[PDB]
Amino acid sequence: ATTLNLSYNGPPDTDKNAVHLFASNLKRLVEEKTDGDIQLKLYPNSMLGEEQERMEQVINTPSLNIASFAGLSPIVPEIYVSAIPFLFEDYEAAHQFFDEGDYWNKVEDTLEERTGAELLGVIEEGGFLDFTNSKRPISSPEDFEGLRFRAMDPSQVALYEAFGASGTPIPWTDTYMALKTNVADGQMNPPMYIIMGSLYEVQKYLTLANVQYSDQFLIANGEWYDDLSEENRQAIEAAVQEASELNREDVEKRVDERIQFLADQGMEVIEPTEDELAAFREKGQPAYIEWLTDEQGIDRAWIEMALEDAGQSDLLANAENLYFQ
Amino acid sequence: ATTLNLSYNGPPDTDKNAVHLFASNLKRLVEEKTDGDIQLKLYPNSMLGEEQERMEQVINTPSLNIASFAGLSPIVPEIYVSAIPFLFEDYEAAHQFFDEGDYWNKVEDTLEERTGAELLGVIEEGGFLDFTNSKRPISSPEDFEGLRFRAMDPSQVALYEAFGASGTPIPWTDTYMALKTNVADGQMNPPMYIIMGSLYEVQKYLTLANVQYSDQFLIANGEWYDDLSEENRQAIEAAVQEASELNREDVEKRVDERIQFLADQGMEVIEPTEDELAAFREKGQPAYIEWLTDEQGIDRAWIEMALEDAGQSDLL
Amino acid sequence: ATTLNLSYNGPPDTDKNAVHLFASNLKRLVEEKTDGDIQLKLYPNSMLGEEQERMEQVINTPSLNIASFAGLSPIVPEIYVSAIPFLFEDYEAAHQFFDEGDYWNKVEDTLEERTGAELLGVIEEGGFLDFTNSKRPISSPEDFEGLRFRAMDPSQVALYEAFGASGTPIPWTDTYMALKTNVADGQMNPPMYIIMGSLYEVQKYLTLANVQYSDQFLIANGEWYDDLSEENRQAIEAAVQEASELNREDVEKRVDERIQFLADQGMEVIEPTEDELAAFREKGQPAYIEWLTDEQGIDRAWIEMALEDAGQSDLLANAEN
Amino acid sequence: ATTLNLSYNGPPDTDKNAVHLFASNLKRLVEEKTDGDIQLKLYPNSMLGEEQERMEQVINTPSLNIASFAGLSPIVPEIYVSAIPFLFEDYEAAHQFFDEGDYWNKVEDTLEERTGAELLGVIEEGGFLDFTNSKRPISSPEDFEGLRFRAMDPSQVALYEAFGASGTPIPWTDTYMALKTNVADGQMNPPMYIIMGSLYEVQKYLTLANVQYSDQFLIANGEWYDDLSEENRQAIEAAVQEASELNREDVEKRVDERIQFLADQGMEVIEPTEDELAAFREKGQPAYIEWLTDEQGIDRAWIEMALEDAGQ
Ligand SMILES: [Cl-]
Ligand SMILES: [Cl-]
Ligand SMILES: [Cl-]
Ligand SMILES: [Cl-]
Repeated sequence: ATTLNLSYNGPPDTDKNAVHLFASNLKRLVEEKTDGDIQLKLYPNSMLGEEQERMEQVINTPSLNIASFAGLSPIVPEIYVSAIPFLFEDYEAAHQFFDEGDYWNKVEDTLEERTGAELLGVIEEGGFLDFTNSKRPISSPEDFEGLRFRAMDPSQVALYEAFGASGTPIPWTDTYMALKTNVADGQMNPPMYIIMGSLYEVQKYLTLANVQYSDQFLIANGEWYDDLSEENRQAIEAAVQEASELNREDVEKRVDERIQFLADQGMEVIEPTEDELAAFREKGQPAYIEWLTDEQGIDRAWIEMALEDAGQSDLLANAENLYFQ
Repeated sequence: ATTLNLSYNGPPDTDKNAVHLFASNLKRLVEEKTDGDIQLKLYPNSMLGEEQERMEQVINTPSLNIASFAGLSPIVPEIYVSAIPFLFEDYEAAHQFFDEGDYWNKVEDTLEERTGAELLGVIEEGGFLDFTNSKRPISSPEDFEGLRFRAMDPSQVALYEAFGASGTPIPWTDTYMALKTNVADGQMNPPMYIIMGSLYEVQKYLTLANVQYSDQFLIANGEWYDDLSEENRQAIEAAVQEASELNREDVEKRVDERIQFLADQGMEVIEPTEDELAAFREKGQPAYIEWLTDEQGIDRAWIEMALEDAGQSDLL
Repeated sequence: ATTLNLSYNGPPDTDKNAVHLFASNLKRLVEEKTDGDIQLKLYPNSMLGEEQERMEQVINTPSLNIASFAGLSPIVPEIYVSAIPFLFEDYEAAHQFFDEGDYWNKVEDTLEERTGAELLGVIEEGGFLDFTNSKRPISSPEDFEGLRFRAMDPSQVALYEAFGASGTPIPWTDTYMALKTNVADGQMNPPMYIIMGSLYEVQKYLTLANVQYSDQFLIANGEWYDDLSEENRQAIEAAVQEASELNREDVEKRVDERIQFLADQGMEVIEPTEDELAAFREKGQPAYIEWLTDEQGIDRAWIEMALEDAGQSDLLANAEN
Repeated sequence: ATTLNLSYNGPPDTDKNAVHLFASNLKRLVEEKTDGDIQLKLYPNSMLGEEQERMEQVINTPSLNIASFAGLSPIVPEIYVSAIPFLFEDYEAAHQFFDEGDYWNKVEDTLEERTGAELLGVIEEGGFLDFTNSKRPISSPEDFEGLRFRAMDPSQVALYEAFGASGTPIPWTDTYMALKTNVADGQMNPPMYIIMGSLYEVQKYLTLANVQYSDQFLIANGEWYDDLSEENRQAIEAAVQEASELNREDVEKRVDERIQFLADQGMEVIEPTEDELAAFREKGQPAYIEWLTDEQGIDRAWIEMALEDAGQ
């Protein structure tokens, strides 16, 4: 049998870490479906390295890695298109987007062309993203003015600047401390990570913006994957699909529980009004799309495919028009 | 409005050139669905160049090109997997393979990665491929031994070698002359091309092997295509699919009529027996797969993906 | 005439920022040698973004960027070979290695093939790298044991781990606070950066290890550069060479005074013994070279090329055997 | 030990095939300098396939291949810049260009980046290229008008068209028969190939245009090459350099004798004057450079780098 390392973030606690839930289910399913020929050894807590280093590991050694935007975006910045604010109207749309969409199919091939690595699946490990901060209630974009937010990656920085704040990239493993010591005022993440990182200890205000879909990415070493027998490759694919489905089911049924847990720990929870959500969208969405095409140089095809796959084919044209004089 | 060149092979006669049928329907459909914003100008009969040059043209200038294996295989040799002999039991199996298969998705992305150009569709422009020659009837693999065939591309060379014949690449636009002057004894193509090139004038023996699916590939310049608006992109995509369906329907209806035409021009037509067809498969198919895997060195993962698409995993 | 933005780290203070010295000289020289046809506008303080964002900007918009390993290594990890510990015995060895070596020429081509961007030069913006920390004096590799260091990029993590320390990547613009709040015990940089980031206010011990060459990388947008007239391209090349020379001259002259400044601010300055320096090298080199080949997937041809350029070809087989 | 196939065109006859001279010297020197660790098995006469087939072999399997423009140009069209008509005044100009030039270094790196394969050397296997045909003598660019030439690759098609001829790509191994049967009227190659393919039997007219540098390209599978030890890497490099220089010396000394052999077989030879060459340059050079930038998408930067390396 062949044993592969599987690295991911957060503690080996199923209740508190949806990525651990996925990793554990994947280990069980891979070992079963390959009749024990492939075994996974779990390395939680980002113990083998932070995001850049774990990408290097999976690209160059027979292993698996669960990466965030921090790991993947320097190599495939085209993933930024999937984080257009308010791209997905519901969970179903995101599922269809990643499972069958032409854009994501190309993202997968692009990662393989550039590094050899295989993007095997998209792990839902939280609900839609919310904001937290320690300074003041945030109910609308205007309330960001002057604040400094921690960013996972440059796309978060772009969003914060669109709202009047500033942003700084800080690794996940240093985010609690950054917030504790006021290096940053706030961050963004689904309830799952806000709980997992105990961010409620160092953040008072939770804003239910539901601005982006929460995901991480299962990556496999290319040489290993391509040398599998077809039988084992098909087994791995089925195991990934099943574990992915299990995570979607579990995350979605726990979102409201997790938000109420944050309230029960003392966080002040703000539910933006319709107008406030419209303001987040109008301030955030066209500015983000402009950032994609200008600073990030992403061509129209990449964006159009994604919009089609999500069911909002007109957002690019509408953003261009909003700004046309 | 923008006007783009569309280059392709064969004379601009829609009844004798299934590629011109496709190009003409595509032009009509693109102009309609874009309300004139995108116009196509047809450059038939390979007038702008042979296959390599036309690939260079489409890669580097806003334009479209319909390419054969000869033009595409040097850039994406992985397309050879789609030409495994007897891979498709019928037209429907081939359509599902290209329309839905994972392997073809990867081929499309690989072209764009290597050149920027976009592979927009797979044009069915003849029935399954047959053999012609000027030396003797061919009814079994053994009848190839010693003959020298014209090849479109290296994958045909491999197939010919599997049957004991030699093969050499010669452009389509020199194929009539190559056969007339006996630079080669034979070639392979669907009836459509055998008629189109008047090859029955210089070939006597036709073998209905139906050995490979006949296709060509619609390619668009990437810088142009990938900056189109959503409206124009969707229009072109819809036009391509529609034109592709119209070609499949037309080609499939006319295969038997085209064979009849060849017989009328004096070709001696052999329809191999069930047993002879099995022999062609049992010699040609595993030899071709070994050529893919162990001679050309195309990685197994590519091949296995295509076989899964085709419902033929058993072949490897 | 045209105007291009040039982004880089640190304040627009020549005395405290050798990258600003370079940017200022390059601005002056480019304007002069192009007879005003190309003008540079200076964007210091990393104001247009941290390292990843700025690489995206220079790849996709007509502009120039001065990038660190943090910006470039995710795209061209082959640059890690140039940071093998103690690869360069003196500044001159590094100058010829980057200016004309076959390895660096291939790195240049690799960046261009992957992104279109042009690696115009290697800016010397400090002396050789030293260590700082707040916990204890470091004189031998063993003194790293149990410490946690801030890393610019994964190559520093690998070096730390070779000495029994841990490493955490933290952007430059948050490194002072990471040290103040004890997220990390230490970091590594030449005296220039230790001063520029005021790290002496939050670090006590300075070890003069002189372990790696300090550089950053001048990158130009590809479409912009390739569309220049031949005259202007040559003018830019000349300006880059001259500004690079000016920086080498200034940085090298000022290393000792910068160490004096750090001592005067209260840092305890330690020079490892010859035995200890040998131990740093004997432990650091083979571990680093194994990291290049194993974890980073860098093939033998790449490492071989760099070692030949550096006059150190035997290190690869030695790290293997 | 490792036995690698080395594929190339033409018969295993040292006297009649400069590529066999090279391949045989390479085998000898590679096995000596690696103390037997690397052994070559020679496959002359394009036995393992024509140009396209062999390129895929070397890209994907441990092996070596000597490729022409026909094999390399679909993958690295940037090689077309090295074939600008009249780019090189003499052999030494060409040698400096390929040996030291920035443009060629970029070509080498580009092949590796796209395919993993390593371009180890530029083999001189004939003198500068000449024109042959069976229809009429060529002394003026206008003599090409109405002729149909065989092309190795699209760059020859472009050159023929610049002069008013047509061109069609036909593999080397079919060129003799294409000319015999008048599928084509003419072709271009150095005297070495005109002799090797017996083209003098099917061509009457030879013009010593010396219009392009004759080369082929030694390519090695990347996975194999870039994992070599410093010792074996330096050994292969030294063998390639030594064998390359042996070919340059032998080819250059034999050009005049090879031309005389062709005259002795009945070919009518025209040796253009400086004024005649100027007319070919005026009609061929500007059109070719425009074709590079327009149709082939090769940018100004690549072309100017090459012109500088060539001292133009
Ligand atoms: Cl959640
Ligand atoms: Cl047909
Ligand atoms: Cl310094
Ligand atoms: Cl010669």
